[PDB]
Amino acid sequence: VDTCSLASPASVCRTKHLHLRCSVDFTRRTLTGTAALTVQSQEDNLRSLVLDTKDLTIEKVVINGQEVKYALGERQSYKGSPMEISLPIALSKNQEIVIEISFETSPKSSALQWLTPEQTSGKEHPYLFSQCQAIHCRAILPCQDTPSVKLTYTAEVSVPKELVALMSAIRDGETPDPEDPSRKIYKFIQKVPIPCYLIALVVGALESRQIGPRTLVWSEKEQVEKSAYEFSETESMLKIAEDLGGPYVWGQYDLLVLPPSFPYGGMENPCLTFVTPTLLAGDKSLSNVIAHEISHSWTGNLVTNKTWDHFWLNEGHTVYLERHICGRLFGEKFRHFNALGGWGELQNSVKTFGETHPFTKLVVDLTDIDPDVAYSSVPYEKGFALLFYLEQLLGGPEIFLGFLKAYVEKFSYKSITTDDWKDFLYSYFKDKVDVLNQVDWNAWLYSPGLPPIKPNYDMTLTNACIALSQRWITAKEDDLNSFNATDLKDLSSHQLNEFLAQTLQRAPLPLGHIKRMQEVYNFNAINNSEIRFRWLRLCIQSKWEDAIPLALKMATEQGRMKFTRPLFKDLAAFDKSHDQAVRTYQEHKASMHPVTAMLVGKDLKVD
Ligand SMILES: Nc1nc(-c2ccc(Cc3ccccc3)cc2)c[se]1
Ligand SMILES: [Yb+3]
Ligand SMILES: [Yb+3]
Ligand SMILES: [Yb+3]
Ligand SMILES: [Zn+2]
Repeated sequence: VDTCSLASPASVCRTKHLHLRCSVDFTRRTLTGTAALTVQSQEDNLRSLVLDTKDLTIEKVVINGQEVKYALGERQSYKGSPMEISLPIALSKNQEIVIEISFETSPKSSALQWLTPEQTSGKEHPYLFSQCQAIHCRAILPCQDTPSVKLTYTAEVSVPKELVALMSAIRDGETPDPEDPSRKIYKFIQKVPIPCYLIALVVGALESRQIGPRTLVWSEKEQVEKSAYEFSETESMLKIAEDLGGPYVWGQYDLLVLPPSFPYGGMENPCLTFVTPTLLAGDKSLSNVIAHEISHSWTGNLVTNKTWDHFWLNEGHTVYLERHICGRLFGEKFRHFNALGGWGELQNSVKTFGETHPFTKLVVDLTDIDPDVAYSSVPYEKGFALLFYLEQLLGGPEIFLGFLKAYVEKFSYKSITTDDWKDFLYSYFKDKVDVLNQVDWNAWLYSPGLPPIKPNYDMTLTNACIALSQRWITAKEDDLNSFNATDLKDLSSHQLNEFLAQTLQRAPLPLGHIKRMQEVYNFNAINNSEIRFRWLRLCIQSKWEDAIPLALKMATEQGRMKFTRPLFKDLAAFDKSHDQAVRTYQEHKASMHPVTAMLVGKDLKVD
């Protein structure tokens, strides 16, 4: 059972198909139209069913050409309101009907951000984008909002004719809107069954550039050239991912570069990966995010978590594939470097939450938890750490990659639990069950804190980062003039980032050390979002008042939660910036992504 959904479960009925016909009204900030659900009964004598909704206005429900009775339940906080629908005729098992629901969204839909022209690159046209993961699809349309149900979809979206709509689907044509010659209808088809959290919509002044045989990049015109260069490795990464996972089944692999308020690094919407413009470093150094989103085309989008309690299956296996793509491109020492960095991120999460915190468990119970509040790097890194540990236990990456490809083939088009994964692991590795029974499964899956065993990591690329970090931490005032711009000459951007991450783990440093770092390394000049984020955190935690305007600016000019949340929390914890942090949040709140706004508010204890 999915405790995050109020809808009828998959054991009662299953949505097979959605046909969405809607109009994007920028004056009212509403999506209006019809969701036609093809629903299959899984039981005899089915006479009603329940859908998820959140802040939706329901005009009517039509089955077999007549209006039918429906009722909205009391709202259950972040889960929304259940919508019970009375069927005109009882269904037998496996019988299908089409339920056509006329609805409108709220301007406050947690799924959507509406941008004014002033909030866009071009400043002439407004912009809309969605983000449904985990349980925001119910804030766009009525649905069984649970990843335990997979459906195909078709859509027709009416927008102002000057704008472009795109969806997590194959583009299926465009025509003038016959109801309104000021509007255009864009059509879409998703023929591969997906969980509804993968439904996505953007509407804006978008342009495209081809960057590979199956890849267009989409953005406002101002970002197209930079994006095309940044993500030029995409086709090479797809070919490697196909080698690891089997055939890419989705047709197109397009990229959309969102406005800076996009809350995540990326979102694996099928046929149209959404990415943060904070990837645009100018040197392709943040392209692991593209490898991650590509890998989701197998782990997450083909094999799906049955409930959000099992989200680690999606992210652990995806980080595992991501790091294999980066390892095939840049070498095994690089794969180990990234793996060991992820262990450090896991150490940070466990230290921040506390070692008994339930959000440090690999399998969680989200019954009365807002999934957006639970979100962290734990399922990513504790998930990856379990798979990397099993890789080493079971005979190395070639052997474990055989398991991963077999796993994707076994569970393609299905939704699974941790127990399904573990049973298949045991079946695949039948000749190594003795080894598998050495694993402390209870600790790994269900205990808080750091995992009970740390994998073995190659140190080759990490050594220079630790050595420089240790020189600065152990430095006294009389050692500061020994540091020089030459300290960095043999370090990649990745190694610079890891130097800063190592150093930030020991923050604060003395203010004179941080000022000297700026004097010799000029980190204030670096635009790479990952490096700048860690540098500004180091400066604020080390109480450098000169960094306050830089950190406020980075926290507000983009909205990737990875950066915005810790920067706000650091500025709130520094007495010199505390009031500015709160005031800046209050001033920007109305312009922010609704989920980011909610979480920054909770972080700052500002209601
Ligand atoms: N620690 C652990 N946390 C999880 C965990 C954390 C968040 C979610 C919900 C979610 C997913 C994606 C985007 C937004 C919200 C589910 C599971 C598993 Se183990
Ligand atoms: Yb019957
Ligand atoms: Yb077509
Ligand atoms: Yb078994
Ligand atoms: Zn992911």
